Amino acid sequence: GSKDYDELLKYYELHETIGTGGFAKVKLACHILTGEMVAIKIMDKNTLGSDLPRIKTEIEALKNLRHQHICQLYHVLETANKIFMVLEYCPGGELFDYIISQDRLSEEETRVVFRQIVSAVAYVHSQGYAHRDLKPENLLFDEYHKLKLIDFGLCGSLAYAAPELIQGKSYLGSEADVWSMGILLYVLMCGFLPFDDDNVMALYKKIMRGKYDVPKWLSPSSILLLQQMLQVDPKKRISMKNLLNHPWIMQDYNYPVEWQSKNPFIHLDDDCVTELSVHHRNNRQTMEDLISLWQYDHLTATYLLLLAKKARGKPVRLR
Ligand SMILES: CN(C)C[C@H]1CC[C@H](N2C(=O)NCc3cnc4ccc(-c5cc(Cl)c(O)c(Cl)c5)cc4c32)CC1
Repeated sequence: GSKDYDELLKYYELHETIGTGGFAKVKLACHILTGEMVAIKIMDKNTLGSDLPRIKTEIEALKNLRHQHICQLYHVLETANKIFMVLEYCPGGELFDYIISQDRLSEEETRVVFRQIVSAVAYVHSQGYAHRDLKPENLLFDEYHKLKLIDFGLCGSLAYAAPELIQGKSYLGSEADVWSMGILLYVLMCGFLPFDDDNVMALYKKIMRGKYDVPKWLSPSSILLLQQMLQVDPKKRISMKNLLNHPWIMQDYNYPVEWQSKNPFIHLDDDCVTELSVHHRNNRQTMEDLISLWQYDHLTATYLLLLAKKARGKPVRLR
Protein backbone atom coordinates (compact mmCIF):
# COMPACT_ATOMS: atom_id res chain seq x y z
CA GLY A 1 0.00 0.00 0.00
CA SER A 2 0.88 3.68 0.12
CA LYS A 3 1.79 3.04 3.75
CA ASP A 4 4.51 0.66 2.52
CA TYR A 5 6.19 3.57 0.70
CA ASP A 6 5.88 6.33 3.32
CA GLU A 7 9.26 5.84 5.01
CA LEU A 8 10.88 4.98 1.67
CA LEU A 9 9.79 8.17 -0.10
CA LYS A 10 11.19 10.31 2.74
CA TYR A 11 14.67 9.30 1.56
CA TYR A 12 14.53 8.48 -2.17
CA GLU A 13 12.84 9.73 -5.33
CA LEU A 14 11.75 6.82 -7.52
CA HIS A 15 12.65 6.76 -11.20
CA GLU A 16 11.81 4.10 -13.80
CA THR A 17 11.89 0.34 -13.33
CA ILE A 18 15.24 -0.94 -14.63
CA GLY A 19 14.66 -4.66 -14.13
CA THR A 20 12.21 -7.34 -13.03
CA GLY A 21 14.74 -10.13 -12.54
CA GLY A 22 13.66 -12.98 -10.30
CA PHE A 23 10.62 -12.40 -8.10
CA ALA A 24 11.64 -8.85 -7.21
CA LYS A 25 11.57 -5.53 -9.02
CA VAL A 26 14.54 -3.16 -9.15
CA LYS A 27 13.95 0.57 -9.61
CA LEU A 28 16.35 3.38 -10.35
CA ALA A 29 16.12 5.97 -7.59
CA CYS A 30 17.83 9.09 -6.26
CA HIS A 31 18.93 9.52 -2.64
CA ILE A 32 17.39 12.91 -1.87
CA LEU A 33 19.98 14.05 0.67
CA THR A 34 23.11 13.39 -1.42
CA GLY A 35 21.64 13.24 -4.93
CA GLU A 36 23.43 9.96 -5.62
CA MET A 37 21.65 7.45 -7.84
CA VAL A 38 20.95 4.04 -6.29
CA ALA A 39 19.18 0.81 -7.19
CA ILE A 40 16.25 -0.21 -4.99
CA LYS A 41 15.25 -3.88 -4.86
CA ILE A 42 11.54 -4.08 -4.03
CA MET A 43 10.04 -7.31 -2.70
CA ASP A 44 6.47 -8.15 -1.69
CA LYS A 45 6.51 -10.33 1.43
CA ASN A 46 3.12 -11.88 0.63
CA THR A 47 4.46 -12.80 -2.83
CA LEU A 48 7.97 -14.02 -1.94
CA GLY A 49 6.46 -17.19 -0.44
CA SER A 50 9.16 -19.79 0.21
CA ASP A 51 11.85 -17.65 -1.48
CA LEU A 52 11.54 -15.24 1.49
CA PRO A 53 14.17 -16.89 3.75
CA ARG A 54 16.67 -16.55 0.91
CA ILE A 55 16.09 -12.78 0.96
CA LYS A 56 17.10 -12.69 4.63
CA THR A 57 20.10 -14.82 3.66
CA GLU A 58 21.19 -12.25 1.06
CA ILE A 59 20.67 -9.32 3.44
CA GLU A 60 22.64 -10.92 6.28
CA ALA A 61 25.41 -11.76 3.80
CA LEU A 62 25.45 -8.27 2.27
CA LYS A 63 25.68 -6.72 5.74
CA ASN A 64 28.81 -8.83 6.28
CA LEU A 65 30.40 -8.30 2.83
CA ARG A 66 31.93 -4.92 1.96
CA HIS A 67 34.38 -4.96 -0.95
CA GLN A 68 35.22 -2.94 -4.07
CA HIS A 69 33.83 -5.70 -6.34
CA ILE A 70 30.68 -6.66 -4.39
CA CYS A 71 27.50 -4.65 -4.93
CA GLN A 72 27.25 -2.48 -1.83
CA LEU A 73 24.18 -2.66 0.40
CA TYR A 74 23.21 0.81 1.63
CA HIS A 75 19.80 0.56 3.27
CA VAL A 76 17.37 -2.17 4.34
CA LEU A 77 13.80 -0.99 4.94
CA GLU A 78 11.07 -3.47 5.88
CA THR A 79 7.41 -2.49 6.03
CA ALA A 80 4.29 -4.53 6.77
CA ASN A 81 4.23 -6.07 3.27
CA LYS A 82 7.47 -4.93 1.59
CA ILE A 83 11.22 -5.32 1.98
CA PHE A 84 13.37 -2.62 0.36
CA MET A 85 17.07 -3.07 -0.41
CA VAL A 86 18.93 0.05 -1.53
CA LEU A 87 21.99 -1.05 -3.49
CA GLU A 88 24.96 0.26 -5.43
CA TYR A 89 23.88 1.45 -8.88
CA CYS A 90 25.59 -0.35 -11.79
CA PRO A 91 24.69 1.42 -15.06
CA GLY A 92 27.39 -0.46 -16.99
CA GLY A 93 25.23 -3.52 -17.61
CA GLU A 94 25.94 -7.19 -17.06
CA LEU A 95 29.12 -9.03 -17.98
CA PHE A 96 26.72 -11.03 -20.17
CA ASP A 97 26.19 -7.88 -22.26
CA TYR A 98 29.92 -7.16 -22.53
CA ILE A 99 30.68 -10.69 -23.75
CA ILE A 100 27.84 -10.85 -26.27
CA SER A 101 28.61 -7.42 -27.76
CA GLN A 102 32.29 -8.36 -28.18
CA ASP A 103 31.40 -11.90 -29.38
CA ARG A 104 34.29 -12.98 -27.14
CA LEU A 105 37.01 -11.30 -25.11
CA SER A 106 40.70 -11.55 -25.82
CA GLU A 107 42.99 -13.13 -23.24
CA GLU A 108 44.12 -9.67 -22.11
CA GLU A 109 40.56 -8.35 -21.83
CA THR A 110 39.54 -11.56 -20.04
CA ARG A 111 42.32 -11.20 -17.46
CA VAL A 112 41.19 -7.66 -16.62
CA VAL A 113 37.68 -8.92 -15.87
CA PHE A 114 38.59 -12.30 -14.38
CA ARG A 115 41.01 -10.83 -11.84
CA GLN A 116 38.13 -8.76 -10.46
CA ILE A 117 35.97 -11.89 -10.29
CA VAL A 118 38.72 -13.77 -8.44
CA SER A 119 39.02 -10.77 -6.11
CA ALA A 120 35.33 -10.73 -5.18
CA VAL A 121 35.01 -14.51 -4.81
CA ALA A 122 38.21 -14.89 -2.77
CA TYR A 123 36.95 -12.21 -0.38
CA VAL A 124 33.58 -13.97 -0.16
CA HIS A 125 35.28 -17.22 0.84
CA SER A 126 37.53 -15.39 3.31
CA GLN A 127 34.34 -14.27 5.10
CA GLY A 128 32.97 -17.82 5.42
CA TYR A 129 30.56 -17.56 2.48
CA ALA A 130 30.18 -19.18 -0.92
CA HIS A 131 28.24 -17.57 -3.75
CA ARG A 132 26.96 -20.77 -5.44
CA ASP A 133 25.44 -18.81 -8.36
CA LEU A 134 28.39 -17.30 -10.23
CA LYS A 135 27.36 -16.39 -13.77
CA PRO A 136 27.83 -13.43 -16.16
CA GLU A 137 24.30 -12.27 -15.33
CA ASN A 138 25.34 -11.79 -11.68
CA LEU A 139 28.34 -9.56 -12.49
CA LEU A 140 27.55 -5.93 -13.33
CA PHE A 141 29.69 -2.97 -14.38
CA ASP A 142 29.50 0.42 -12.71
CA GLU A 143 30.14 3.72 -14.50
CA TYR A 144 33.89 3.10 -14.01
CA HIS A 145 33.82 -0.26 -15.85
CA LYS A 146 34.58 -1.99 -12.54
CA LEU A 147 32.85 -5.31 -11.90
CA LYS A 148 30.34 -5.80 -9.09
CA LEU A 149 29.06 -9.18 -7.90
CA ILE A 150 25.36 -9.35 -7.03
CA ASP A 151 22.66 -11.79 -5.89
CA PHE A 152 23.70 -13.58 -2.68
CA GLY A 153 20.44 -15.52 -2.39
CA LEU A 154 22.40 -18.73 -1.92
CA CYS A 155 25.19 -18.91 0.66
CA GLY A 156 21.78 -21.95 -9.51
CA SER A 157 21.99 -21.74 -13.29
CA LEU A 158 22.55 -25.24 -14.61
CA ALA A 159 25.30 -24.59 -17.18
CA TYR A 160 27.48 -23.02 -14.45
CA ALA A 161 26.80 -25.58 -11.69
CA ALA A 162 29.48 -28.08 -10.70
CA PRO A 163 28.86 -31.79 -11.40
CA GLU A 164 28.41 -32.61 -7.70
CA LEU A 165 25.61 -30.02 -7.70
CA ILE A 166 23.96 -31.83 -10.63
CA GLN A 167 23.95 -35.15 -8.75
CA GLY A 168 22.50 -33.53 -5.62
CA LYS A 169 25.34 -34.96 -3.54
CA SER A 170 27.12 -33.10 -0.75
CA TYR A 171 29.62 -30.42 -1.69
CA LEU A 172 31.80 -27.61 -0.41
CA GLY A 173 30.50 -24.28 -1.67
CA SER A 174 34.02 -22.98 -2.27
CA GLU A 175 34.82 -25.80 -4.70
CA ALA A 176 31.48 -25.21 -6.44
CA ASP A 177 32.44 -21.56 -6.96
CA VAL A 178 35.79 -22.51 -8.50
CA TRP A 179 34.03 -24.66 -11.10
CA SER A 180 31.66 -21.82 -12.04
CA MET A 181 34.64 -19.48 -12.35
CA GLY A 182 36.16 -22.01 -14.74
CA ILE A 183 32.95 -21.90 -16.77
CA LEU A 184 33.16 -18.10 -16.58
CA LEU A 185 36.75 -18.16 -17.85
CA TYR A 186 35.69 -20.33 -20.80
CA VAL A 187 32.73 -18.10 -21.70
CA LEU A 188 34.87 -14.96 -21.47
CA MET A 189 37.41 -16.23 -24.01
CA CYS A 190 35.14 -18.27 -26.31
CA GLY A 191 31.78 -16.49 -26.22
CA PHE A 192 29.87 -19.76 -25.75
CA LEU A 193 29.40 -22.33 -23.01
CA PRO A 194 31.74 -25.34 -22.69
CA PHE A 195 28.75 -27.55 -21.82
CA ASP A 196 25.54 -26.70 -23.67
CA ASP A 197 22.49 -28.60 -24.92
CA ASP A 198 18.86 -27.74 -25.57
CA ASN A 199 17.84 -30.84 -23.59
CA VAL A 200 18.50 -30.67 -19.85
CA MET A 201 19.17 -34.41 -19.50
CA ALA A 202 21.83 -34.18 -22.21
CA LEU A 203 23.38 -31.18 -20.46
CA TYR A 204 23.42 -33.15 -17.18
CA LYS A 205 25.47 -35.82 -18.96
CA LYS A 206 27.80 -33.37 -20.71
CA ILE A 207 28.69 -31.59 -17.46
CA MET A 208 29.28 -34.77 -15.47
CA ARG A 209 31.37 -36.14 -18.34
CA GLY A 210 33.55 -33.03 -18.15
CA LYS A 211 34.77 -33.02 -21.76
CA TYR A 212 34.59 -29.74 -23.67
CA ASP A 213 35.91 -28.37 -26.94
CA VAL A 214 39.07 -26.24 -26.79
CA PRO A 215 38.95 -23.64 -29.60
CA LYS A 216 42.10 -23.03 -31.61
CA TRP A 217 42.46 -19.41 -30.43
CA LEU A 218 43.07 -20.39 -26.79
CA SER A 219 46.64 -19.96 -25.58
CA PRO A 220 48.37 -22.99 -24.02
CA SER A 221 48.34 -21.22 -20.64
CA SER A 222 44.60 -20.54 -20.92
CA ILE A 223 43.97 -24.24 -21.58
CA LEU A 224 45.80 -25.53 -18.50
CA LEU A 225 44.17 -23.02 -16.17
CA LEU A 226 40.83 -24.18 -17.57
CA GLN A 227 41.51 -27.85 -16.83
CA GLN A 228 42.85 -26.83 -13.41
CA MET A 229 39.45 -25.24 -12.70
CA LEU A 230 37.15 -27.60 -14.64
CA GLN A 231 37.98 -30.79 -12.75
CA VAL A 232 35.03 -33.15 -12.31
CA ASP A 233 36.61 -34.37 -9.08
CA PRO A 234 36.00 -31.40 -6.73
CA LYS A 235 39.07 -32.25 -4.63
CA LYS A 236 41.29 -31.94 -7.73
CA ARG A 237 40.07 -28.41 -8.50
CA ILE A 238 42.59 -25.63 -7.98
CA SER A 239 42.20 -23.84 -4.66
CA MET A 240 41.42 -20.14 -4.36
CA LYS A 241 44.83 -19.42 -2.83
CA ASN A 242 46.60 -20.98 -5.82
CA LEU A 243 44.36 -18.91 -8.11
CA LEU A 244 45.44 -15.60 -6.56
CA ASN A 245 49.00 -15.89 -7.91
CA HIS A 246 48.47 -18.39 -10.72
CA PRO A 247 50.92 -17.87 -13.63
CA TRP A 248 48.11 -17.09 -16.09
CA ILE A 249 46.50 -14.70 -13.59
CA MET A 250 49.75 -12.77 -13.14
CA GLN A 251 50.76 -12.45 -16.81
CA ASP A 252 51.13 -8.74 -17.70
CA TYR A 253 50.46 -7.89 -14.03
CA ASN A 254 53.25 -9.49 -11.95
CA TYR A 255 51.35 -9.08 -8.67
CA PRO A 256 48.69 -11.37 -7.16
CA VAL A 257 44.99 -10.59 -7.14
CA GLU A 258 44.20 -7.87 -4.61
CA TRP A 259 41.37 -9.77 -2.93
CA GLN A 260 41.26 -7.97 0.42
CA SER A 261 38.64 -5.29 0.94
CA LYS A 262 39.43 -1.58 0.94
CA ASN A 263 35.92 -0.39 1.86
CA PRO A 264 36.30 -0.61 5.65
CA PHE A 265 33.95 -1.10 8.58
CA ILE A 266 36.24 0.55 11.14
CA HIS A 267 37.66 3.81 9.82
CA LEU A 268 35.30 6.75 9.24
CA ASP A 269 35.78 9.72 6.92
CA ASP A 270 36.00 12.95 8.92
CA ASP A 271 34.61 15.12 6.11
CA CYS A 272 31.56 12.85 5.93
CA VAL A 273 31.10 12.68 9.71
CA THR A 274 31.33 16.48 9.81
CA GLU A 275 28.74 16.98 7.06
CA LEU A 276 26.38 14.51 8.74
CA SER A 277 26.72 16.04 12.21
CA VAL A 278 25.79 19.52 10.97
CA HIS A 279 22.53 18.08 9.63
CA HIS A 280 21.06 16.04 12.50
CA ARG A 281 21.49 18.48 15.44
CA ASN A 282 23.75 16.40 17.66
CA ASN A 283 27.39 16.46 18.70
CA ARG A 284 29.96 14.84 16.43
CA GLN A 285 31.01 12.06 18.82
CA THR A 286 27.39 10.88 18.99
CA MET A 287 27.10 11.04 15.20
CA GLU A 288 30.32 9.02 14.94
CA ASP A 289 29.05 6.30 17.30
CA LEU A 290 25.68 6.17 15.53
CA ILE A 291 27.35 5.57 12.16
CA SER A 292 29.49 2.81 13.69
CA LEU A 293 26.43 0.72 14.60
CA TRP A 294 25.95 -0.03 10.86
CA GLN A 295 22.22 -0.66 11.17
CA TYR A 296 21.73 -0.13 7.41
CA ASP A 297 19.03 2.42 8.21
CA HIS A 298 18.88 5.79 6.44
CA LEU A 299 21.95 6.89 8.42
CA THR A 300 24.42 4.36 7.03
CA ALA A 301 22.91 4.80 3.57
CA THR A 302 23.52 8.55 3.79
CA TYR A 303 27.06 8.04 5.11
CA LEU A 304 28.23 5.63 2.40
CA LEU A 305 26.47 7.55 -0.38
CA LEU A 306 28.14 10.74 0.84
CA LEU A 307 31.34 8.68 1.04
CA ALA A 308 30.87 7.72 -2.62
CA LYS A 309 29.86 11.27 -3.56
CA LYS A 310 33.21 12.42 -2.13
CA ALA A 311 35.16 9.80 -4.09
CA ARG A 312 33.65 11.13 -7.34
CA GLY A 313 35.15 14.56 -6.63
CA LYS A 314 31.73 16.10 -6.03
CA PRO A 315 31.33 18.50 -3.09
CA VAL A 316 31.01 16.59 0.18
CA ARG A 317 27.76 18.37 1.01
CA LEU A 318 24.19 17.28 1.80
CA ARG A 319 21.24 18.32 -0.38
C1 LIG B 1 18.22 -11.90 -13.26
N1 LIG B 1 19.26 -11.58 -12.23
C2 LIG B 1 19.83 -12.85 -11.71
C3 LIG B 1 20.34 -10.73 -12.82
C4 LIG B 1 19.81 -9.30 -13.07
C5 LIG B 1 19.35 -8.63 -11.77
C6 LIG B 1 18.91 -7.18 -12.04
C7 LIG B 1 20.09 -6.41 -12.69
N2 LIG B 1 19.88 -4.94 -12.86
C8 LIG B 1 18.90 -4.51 -13.82
O1 LIG B 1 17.83 -5.08 -14.01
N3 LIG B 1 19.21 -3.38 -14.57
C9 LIG B 1 20.48 -2.69 -14.38
C10 LIG B 1 20.89 -2.78 -12.94
C11 LIG B 1 21.60 -1.69 -12.38
N4 LIG B 1 22.03 -1.65 -11.14
C12 LIG B 1 21.74 -2.75 -10.35
C13 LIG B 1 22.23 -2.67 -9.01
C14 LIG B 1 22.03 -3.69 -8.12
C15 LIG B 1 21.32 -4.83 -8.56
C16 LIG B 1 21.08 -5.96 -7.67
C17 LIG B 1 21.90 -6.24 -6.59
C18 LIG B 1 21.61 -7.35 -5.81
CL1 LIG B 1 22.62 -7.71 -4.46
C19 LIG B 1 20.53 -8.19 -6.08
O2 LIG B 1 20.18 -9.27 -5.36
C20 LIG B 1 19.73 -7.88 -7.19
CL2 LIG B 1 18.41 -8.88 -7.58
C21 LIG B 1 19.99 -6.79 -7.98
C22 LIG B 1 20.85 -4.92 -9.83
C23 LIG B 1 21.03 -3.90 -10.79
C24 LIG B 1 20.58 -3.91 -12.18
C25 LIG B 1 20.45 -7.08 -14.03
C26 LIG B 1 20.94 -8.50 -13.73
